[PDB]
Amino acid sequence: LIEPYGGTLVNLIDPEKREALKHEALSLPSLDLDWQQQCELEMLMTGAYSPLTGFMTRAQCARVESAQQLDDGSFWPSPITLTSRDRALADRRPGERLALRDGEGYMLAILTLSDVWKDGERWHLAGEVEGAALPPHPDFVSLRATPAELRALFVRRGWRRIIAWQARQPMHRAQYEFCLKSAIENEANLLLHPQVGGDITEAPAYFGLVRSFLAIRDRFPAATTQLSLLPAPPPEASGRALLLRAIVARNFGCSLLIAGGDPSVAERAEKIGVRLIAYPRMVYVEDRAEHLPEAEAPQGARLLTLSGEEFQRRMRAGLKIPEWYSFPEVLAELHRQTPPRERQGFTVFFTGLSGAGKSTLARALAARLMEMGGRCVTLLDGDIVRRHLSSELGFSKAHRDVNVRRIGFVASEITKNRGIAICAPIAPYRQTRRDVRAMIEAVGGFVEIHVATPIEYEVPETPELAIDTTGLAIDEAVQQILLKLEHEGYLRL
Amino acid sequence: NQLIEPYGGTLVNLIDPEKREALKHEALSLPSLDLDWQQQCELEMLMTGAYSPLTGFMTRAQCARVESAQQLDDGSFWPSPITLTSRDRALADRRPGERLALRDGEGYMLAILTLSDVWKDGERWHLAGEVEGAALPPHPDFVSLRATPAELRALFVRRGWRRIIAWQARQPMHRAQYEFCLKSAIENEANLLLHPQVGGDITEAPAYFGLVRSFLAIRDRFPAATTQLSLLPAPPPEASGRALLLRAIVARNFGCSLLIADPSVAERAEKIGVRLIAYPRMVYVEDRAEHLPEAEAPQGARLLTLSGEEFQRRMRAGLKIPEWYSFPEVLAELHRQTPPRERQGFTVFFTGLSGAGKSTLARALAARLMEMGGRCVTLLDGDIVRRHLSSELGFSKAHRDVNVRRIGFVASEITKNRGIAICAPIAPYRQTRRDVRAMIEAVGGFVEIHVATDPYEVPETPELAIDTTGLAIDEAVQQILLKLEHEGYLRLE
Amino acid sequence: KSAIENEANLLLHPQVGGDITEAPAYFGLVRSFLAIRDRFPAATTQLSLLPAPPPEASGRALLLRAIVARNFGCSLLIAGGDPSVAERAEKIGVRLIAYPRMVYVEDRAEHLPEAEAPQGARLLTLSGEEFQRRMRAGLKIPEWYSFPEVLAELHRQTPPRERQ
Repeated sequence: LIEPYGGTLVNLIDPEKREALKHEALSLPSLDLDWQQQCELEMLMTGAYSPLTGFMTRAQCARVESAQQLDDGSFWPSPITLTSRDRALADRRPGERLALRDGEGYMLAILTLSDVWKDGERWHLAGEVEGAALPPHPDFVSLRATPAELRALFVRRGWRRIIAWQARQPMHRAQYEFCLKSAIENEANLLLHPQVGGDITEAPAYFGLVRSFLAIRDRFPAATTQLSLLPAPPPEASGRALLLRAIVARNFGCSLLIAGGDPSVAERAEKIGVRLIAYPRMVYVEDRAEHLPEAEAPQGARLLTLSGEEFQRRMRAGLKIPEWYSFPEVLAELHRQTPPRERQGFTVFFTGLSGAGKSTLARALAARLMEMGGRCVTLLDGDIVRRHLSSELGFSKAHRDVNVRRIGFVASEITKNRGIAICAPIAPYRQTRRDVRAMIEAVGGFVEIHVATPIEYEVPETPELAIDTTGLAIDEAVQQILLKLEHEGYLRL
Repeated sequence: NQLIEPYGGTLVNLIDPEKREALKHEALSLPSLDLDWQQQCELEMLMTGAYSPLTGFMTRAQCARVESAQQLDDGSFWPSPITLTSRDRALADRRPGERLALRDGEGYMLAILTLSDVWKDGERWHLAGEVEGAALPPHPDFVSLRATPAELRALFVRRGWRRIIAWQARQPMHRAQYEFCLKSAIENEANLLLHPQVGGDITEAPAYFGLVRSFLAIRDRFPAATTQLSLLPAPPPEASGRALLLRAIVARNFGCSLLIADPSVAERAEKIGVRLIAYPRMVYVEDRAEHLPEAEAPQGARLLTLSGEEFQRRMRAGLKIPEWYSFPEVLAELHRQTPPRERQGFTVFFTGLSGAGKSTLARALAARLMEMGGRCVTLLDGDIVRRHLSSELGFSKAHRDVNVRRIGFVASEITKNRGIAICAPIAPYRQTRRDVRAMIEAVGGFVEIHVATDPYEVPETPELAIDTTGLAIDEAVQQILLKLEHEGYLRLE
Repeated sequence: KSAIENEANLLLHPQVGGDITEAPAYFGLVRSFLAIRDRFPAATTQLSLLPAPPPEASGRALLLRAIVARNFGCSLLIAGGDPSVAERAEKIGVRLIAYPRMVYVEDRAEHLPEAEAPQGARLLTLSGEEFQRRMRAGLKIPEWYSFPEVLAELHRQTPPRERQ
């Protein structure tokens, strides 16, 4: 079992000293970390970065970017540093002790300041760290191991040589099949170690990632495979990031690392004692009914592939996915997370002047869409919106802007949750619409309809539909927009 | 036989397109009444011939004379007062002779009423007089399925139909009603008209959509050459004999000579020319693999039934529904409309004093619930609610009590749409917390959790009351996952 | 329902004691629990093994199990398959609830303790002497008796004569 980097596993959390620090801190200045820094903190506090034992100092940081060493001259690929943009850090200085805490003022550790500087919008901090508590993680308690916890697990399991796969996205049949043979080929056990860092409201995407792993885990040999979470954001790809991950891989117990989705890095890496194998172009080889690395496929066999730009496409569109691409379970899960247009939520946003046949159109369009079922329709317009959402706003510039975003917000929740929301507020500023559209476009479908001809300030320069022509009965206009939705893909059988 | 002719002898039509432009013009210069959704139904029924010979709303004398001798001025038979109401103060100073513009809820003009009589009863105003129609209530939805008595009669005539049983459904049809219609039709050598009552508003009472959809779902189980589906624009009445006699009259005006629903009304009914057959207790007779009226079942055969109380219950709980009871399609459809608790939306509403523990619990509870997928979770608490819901709100008696409802509203939309909403605002008034609970309980699941660990007001009836004071977050969180698990709202693979 | 009724989490704690060659029957027991575990609420249920032979039934054995239940963390114990014992037990701080005659109540599509079933409802049962019989013989098992997974597992362990 490959022993920790530096030789011994760091642990910045001594319980004794713990009641200790909660104690000393009531009386200190405090920084509220953003979600990614708490990751970094947790990684450090927890030994993922052994031998490190505090955040690096501008000199140490600079010295990494050059010789890639610590003060020992020991090898270290990349700067571990604590940031923030709080304006309460501009008046702090070395020697001072800082309380570190979660976004909700929950106390994690005290930083003893080594160095303090700014570069760009944001502040950097340095110093030894003493930890009281780890970031609270109510979710996936079982699946979350510290490097120490995971190592212990490996030891009960009798494991020793271990390939790790530090996924940043869901796994289908090609990665699955390649992991399987990498593990047989290197006589290794397999650790599925998905990067999981996020927050319950700025970054809640990790939940789906975890769920897509839970979905296919049973496809894996039980005696040979382990699933655990790696609390960190995925890094950006660089030889440098890669070498760090190798290090945290080592600190977790793994002596092999898969990387994929040059001579130097291989070079250093197989130094720090972790062999990293690369992920090749996998092709489905129909003549053999299995995926192979492209270069191992037999001559003139027909090879079969499916791009992501294409997978994603078929998924949005309800198209057929080949049986050899992924498993039914994963597919079913990816569809519970991100539905086909056919089945996803969307808001219909009417814009124009108080030739507010807007309202009349909106009501009629509601009625029609209600014939469908499957998705619930809400009309955000008259009584409803006064009564509940802007019970009393003025007619100020910003008051109306706020309204408008108010409605874009409630709309976004309706659509995030797979409903259809229909809105026709007064909105004259391209910008404020642009924000509403982005808000809801993130979480589902947005269809702007610009009413110009008065179906019987700033022009939308890019609607989905512009009811253009002059004599147009409600019926004809309504139809015209059911035509858009039908063509845009949102309606259903 | 033949096609039963209209009651009174000839089919009323209060809409002369020849006088249509003149009416839309005259109206502009008139006082106007905006009708509620049910009066527009009454108007549409009258305007359209469903109540032939009637040709205007009855007058206090005529109304009184119906409740007595059940006659018109002719002395012809008429079961029940047809009358137009409004709860509009602007009606108190209006008088016979005046002409009134009748309009839908959005000021769309329908007809002018020439006032015969104007009087008040309790909370509402009654109106009387001949009616001249311009337009019918706008109905974007189910255009195909909506026929006027004249349109329907014309249809019947192309279909070559003569003798017709009508079923004026007010609720979905399962195998018993279906099987009994089939035999009533064979037994009376009649064609069958499924005529579900459909009156509501896109918001006021958008329940009819489900009703129609449940009919569309099972229509294919019906013989094509013998069955017709059409909508009957009206609210279901409240069960009476005059009322039942009215429905018989509108059944007659639509073309039907038989009505399923006495029997001294089957007395007056047979009289105006429409035979009304009664719906018996249907039982599933295993010994015959078919439903029979209870009194026709063989003796000592095992009879099988399923109350609505019990159907409902099984549906809300995920329990098995017999196969003789319904059809897969209808079941599937009733489940898309009203899901099992397992799968339906619900808000978790934390209440207590400040009540930072409230917020902490709420966030933890959100994280846990997010492990589950299927339903999306939204935390309506901190930044979120400020930013978009209440950025601008005093601390008034009525500005905190608007903030709360504000959040009950957004929450209701989340849950209506099958999501879970988690809220922990400051709310000290029972009453306001009751209104919120009713608002969301209408559309889904509401679970109050009273965190007990101006002047506050301890909840008198929470679902869960966390008392014990030495509680860790984890223990409390669990304690509420218990409440939810036991209340039925949780599910898993 | 015991767990909802007592506002309690649930611990499935099968007795597992044996040897790999004189007593290898516990493997199947464990496997029949693994088979149906997913039918249980995850946030509310735990499966763990209790290394011991099952005892022989006696008020005395029962009180011991209550004790080991307590030592494991459990404050409630189900017993089933008198006033004294209840008496002592609820002393040592562990409430033991008894396992009643469960009947399948077709009028309600669910099992109820016999005494809670509605009047004149048809009740449905299946003895073990009868289950075991149908299993040896390839006969039909009612859908309301057990789950497909468990059945499938019991058949991988002990096949019909047809197949043994």
